[PDB]
Amino acid sequence: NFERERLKGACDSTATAYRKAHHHLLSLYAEHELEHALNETCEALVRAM
Amino acid sequence: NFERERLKGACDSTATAYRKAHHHLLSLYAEHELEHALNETCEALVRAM
Repeated sequence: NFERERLKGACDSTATAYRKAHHHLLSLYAEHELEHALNETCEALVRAM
Repeated sequence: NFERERLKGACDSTATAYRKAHHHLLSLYAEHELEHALNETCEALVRAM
């Protein structure tokens, strides 16, 4: 049981780290995509407005 | 001069009528264009946001 406790602790730690890294990468991709979609296309909307 | 007076009155009248009609046409066109340009295109921005 003592050996299992620290292993479960490390498991939770690495799970949290993986979650954080995943969220960070997804955020980077979403930001780049929104910027590139707002700067390049959707221009007739500007002249219409 | 009395004949010129009513002429200038009718001149201002037809001028303001033409101006109103032009503004109305331009407004209708701009509204239709904005609606048709927002409803159809600019959809990738929605998924980006």
